Amino acid sequence: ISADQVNQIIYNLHHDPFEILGCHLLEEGKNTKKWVVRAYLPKAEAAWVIRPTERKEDPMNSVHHPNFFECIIETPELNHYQLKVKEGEHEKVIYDPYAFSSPYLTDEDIYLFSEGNHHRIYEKLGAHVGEINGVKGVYFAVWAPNARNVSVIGDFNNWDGREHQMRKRNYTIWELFVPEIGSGTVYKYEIKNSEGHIYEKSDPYGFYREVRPNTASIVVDIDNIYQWHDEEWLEKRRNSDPLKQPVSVYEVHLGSWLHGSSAEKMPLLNGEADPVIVSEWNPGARFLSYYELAEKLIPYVKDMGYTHIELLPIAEHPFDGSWGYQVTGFYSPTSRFGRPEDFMYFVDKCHENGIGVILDWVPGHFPKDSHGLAYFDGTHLYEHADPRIGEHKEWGTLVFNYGRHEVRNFLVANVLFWFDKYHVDGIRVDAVASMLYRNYLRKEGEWIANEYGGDEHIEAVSFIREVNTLLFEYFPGILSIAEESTEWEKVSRPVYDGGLGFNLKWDMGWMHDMLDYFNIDPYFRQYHQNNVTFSMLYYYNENFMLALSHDEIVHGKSNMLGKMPGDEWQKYANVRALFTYMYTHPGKKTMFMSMEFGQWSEWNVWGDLEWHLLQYEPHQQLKQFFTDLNALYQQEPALYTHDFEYHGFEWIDCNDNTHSVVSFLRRSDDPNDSLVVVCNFTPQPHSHYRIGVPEAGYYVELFNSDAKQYGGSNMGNLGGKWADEWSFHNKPYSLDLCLPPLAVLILKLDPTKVP
Ligand SMILES: OC[C@H]1O[C@H](O[C@H]2[C@H](O)[C@@H](O)[C@@H](O[C@H]3[C@H](O)[C@@H](O)[C@@H](O[C@H]4[C@H](O)[C@@H](O)[C@@H](O[C@H]5[C@H](O)[C@@H](O)[C@@H](O[C@H]6[C@H](O)[C@@H](O)[C@@H](O)O[C@@H]6CO)O[C@@H]5CO)O[C@@H]4CO)O[C@@H]3CO)O[C@@H]2CO)[C@H](O)[C@@H](O)[C@@H]1O
Ligand SMILES: OC[C@H]1O[C@H](O[C@H]2[C@H](O)[C@@H](O)[C@@H](O[C@H]3[C@H](O)[C@@H](O)[C@@H](O[C@H]4[C@H](O)[C@@H](O)[C@@H](O)O[C@@H]4CO)O[C@@H]3CO)O[C@@H]2CO)[C@H](O)[C@@H](O)[C@@H]1O
Ligand SMILES: OC[C@H]1O[C@H](O[C@H]2[C@H](O)[C@@H](O)[C@@H](O[C@H]3[C@H](O)[C@@H](O)[C@@H](O[C@H]4[C@H](O)[C@@H](O)[C@@H](O)O[C@@H]4CO)O[C@@H]3CO)O[C@@H]2CO)[C@H](O)[C@@H](O)[C@@H]1O
Ligand SMILES: OC[C@H]1O[C@H](O[C@H]2[C@H](O)[C@@H](O)[C@@H](O[C@H]3[C@H](O)[C@@H](O)[C@@H](O)O[C@@H]3CO)O[C@@H]2CO)[C@H](O)[C@@H](O)[C@@H]1O
Ligand SMILES: [Mg+2]
Repeated sequence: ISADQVNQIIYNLHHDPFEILGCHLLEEGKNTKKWVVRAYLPKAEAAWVIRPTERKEDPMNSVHHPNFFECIIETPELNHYQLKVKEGEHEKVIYDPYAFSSPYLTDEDIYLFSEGNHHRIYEKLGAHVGEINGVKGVYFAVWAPNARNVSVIGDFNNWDGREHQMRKRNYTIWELFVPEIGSGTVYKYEIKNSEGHIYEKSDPYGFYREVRPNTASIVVDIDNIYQWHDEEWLEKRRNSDPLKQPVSVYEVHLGSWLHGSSAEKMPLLNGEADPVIVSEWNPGARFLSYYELAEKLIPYVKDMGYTHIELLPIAEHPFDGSWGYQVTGFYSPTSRFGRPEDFMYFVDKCHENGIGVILDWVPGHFPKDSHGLAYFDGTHLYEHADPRIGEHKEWGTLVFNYGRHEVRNFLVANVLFWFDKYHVDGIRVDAVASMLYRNYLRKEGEWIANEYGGDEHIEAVSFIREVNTLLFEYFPGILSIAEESTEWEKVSRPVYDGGLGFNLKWDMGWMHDMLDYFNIDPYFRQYHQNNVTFSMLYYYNENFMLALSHDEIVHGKSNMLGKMPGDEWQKYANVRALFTYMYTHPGKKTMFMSMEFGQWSEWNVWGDLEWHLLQYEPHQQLKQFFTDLNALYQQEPALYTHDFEYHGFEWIDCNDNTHSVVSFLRRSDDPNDSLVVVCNFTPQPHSHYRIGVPEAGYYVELFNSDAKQYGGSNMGNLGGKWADEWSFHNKPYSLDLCLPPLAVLILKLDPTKVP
């Protein structure tokens, strides 16, 4: 390019910057092609073009002007790229603002969609505000190969779609532009199918929806509703290894943490809206908005000292009772709690407080609700047609045909959508086994094997590995967490080593062992010492997340205090002990709302949490305890930097099962960071209990769960103890401790202390 062309851009004299900016073909070779990407980034001193699916990065050179950049690349096709932009000392990664000339689908868009590789198909399918033939309007587009006709119905045409019949393209996608309408437009797709029957359907790629039980889609100008502020956060994420950082997740179901009065409107960000009543049986109650939650949930979480919030699903879902796990609008956050901008606001604010957001994501199945994807075009479009692989009969739900390109594309792009438009920091996937196995919840004669006669679901595995490959490529530094409950190997290991590509897996065995353990009378724990110690045999085969989730305090399993035997005092001590042992055991951490203040009732998705308990000491003491434990978690690198390496953990002694006692070390880079952890899992205190340590010195009591201010009896070691030249559990020096009742001690060597 010439300097005249650049100056036209710089001084706002150029007629159409799309001629010059963005990606442009220069020439075609035998094997490959020469492209140039061009960018005008004011205030940027440097820029690169990332080709994350190819694992490459090229620098852009300033050209004719310091903020005008060109960068030439040879590669056959250049569909997938981002720009990294440096502005002083900060860097952001973003998609090219000049990627798409026009709002309609190009040959290239469609071609890619049909291979199932259009990672930004959500820019073209759905409904989008744009200009065509010189008029502002909305472009609508939908995948429906076998429909006989489709039309767009909505507010703008009194739900009569005769003047709004869509044009079928390439035998696959229906489109229509509608002028003069824009964002706020309420709409659906009238579809007539193969056999003449005419249903009405929500937009699969819709970005907003009416409040349930209504299902019409709404048009959103998704790129012009919210200003973000989290460039710093995103940069820190992109450049860090979340595996070597503290991760304590507060697990939350938004619709049931706290409610408000239906007697008043729901405040949004600079706006307000009608209240969403929580049930016809609790009509005085309303949901809080994403806006109100950002004001209340975030400071609560920040104070408690959790590093993350993990949401039960928030994709639009029609029945509160599914908890979210049965989704019908994959590409819209639920309208229960307000508008997309309001959720954007929530995430921005989590980030402003250095808290990340993880989203429960539901790619495994969808419900038969007819407004949704089921039998979309009058065929088995999204779901497989064989019910032996396309239904989950016990659940009454449909399974996506992962081998069908446009279906795979729907989900792969959807995951990418949430990181893109909503800036989220990770995902969790429920019940991965449901995807992996071709015989999941099926009995003999009722399922067909793969082509090699295995039970493995080849298409599902491919899909999961694509998801995790792309996600880490486009957004490094994120968390992809899996619950998979069947010994399937390498779940949280890399795709190149034949993993599924998650970087964390819920340790379900641990959970079961821990809760089964704590549930047993203390006297009898001596027969079950192996619940404590078993986990560490298999531990290092995966990067484990230690979760005590929502699923464990429903369906008459009781809340955590409920599971514990003994009187009220012992009940609380068992919680402190379990959770202190959890925060010291190797792994990342997850716990669910209400666990942190001792809720007695099981979690009930139809009400909010029993917040009135916080007005009584025991609950407040327990909440303080969790506040201090989180604070310690974050301040003690031996507790997070080597979670997944041998160096990080070694048992001191776990053989005194008659007293249910176990002891261990945790380690970091620095040897002065090493911790001694001593657990006593019965109400019997111990007066002169010797533990072996590896070095002489004063060991400080860093933490002691029996402290008075946590509800404990206040037995302990008065702040620390001098080690002895006295060999024990195979170590040179040793400690003669007071072990408090149902308690855990965390001690650290202070090598700069006065003998
Ligand atoms: O996260 C929770 C919380 O945990 C820790 O603090 C708690 C601590 O673990 C717990 O034991 C207690 O400690 C308090 C204590 O309540 C106070 O009384 C005060 O203790 C002083 C004590 O009054 C003095 O007697 C003096 O102790 C002397 C002993 O009297 C001597 O006999 C000798 O002790 C030896 C003992 O007799 C023998 O059996 C031998 O085998 O071993 C002993 C070695 O000590 O020497 C001591 C040393 O002076 O001095 C005490 C210190 O002033 O203060 C204690 C510490 O605050 O309650 C704590 C709070 O609930 C953790 O340290 C906190 O950071 C953390 O917040
Ligand atoms: O007049 C045009 C033709 O119309 C009819 O064929 C249709 C099908 O009925 C449609 O449902 C559609 O099917 C696509 C499908 O959408 C797409 O995913 C892809 O399917 C792949 C699949 O991903 C892959 O895993 C493997 O199974 O192979 C499949 C086949 O390639 O492609 C399908 C077929 O193109 O497309 C056409 C066109 O609308 C009619 O039956 C034809 O006889 C007729 O010529
Ligand atoms: O200093 C006096 C005593 O010190 C030590 O007692 C310990 C116990 O060994 C621990 O088990 C624990 O006691 C708990 C007890 O386990 C729990 O069930 C509960 O019992 C209370 C009860 O709630 C209360 O209403 C009434 O029954 O009194 C009981 C108290 O004895 O609560 C206890 C804690 O308050 O902690 C104590 C104190 O550290 C020591 O072992 C005893 O020899 C000694 O007498
Ligand atoms: O004040 C008018 C009216 O508006 C609200 O209902 C709207 C719903 O959001 C929506 O479902 C849509 O209704 C259409 C259906 O979606 C469609 O499938 C088909 O059956 O036609 C319907 C319109 O005739 O739009 C309605 C109407 O605006 C509100 O909930 C109503 O109670 C209120 O009376
Ligand atoms: Mg309530």
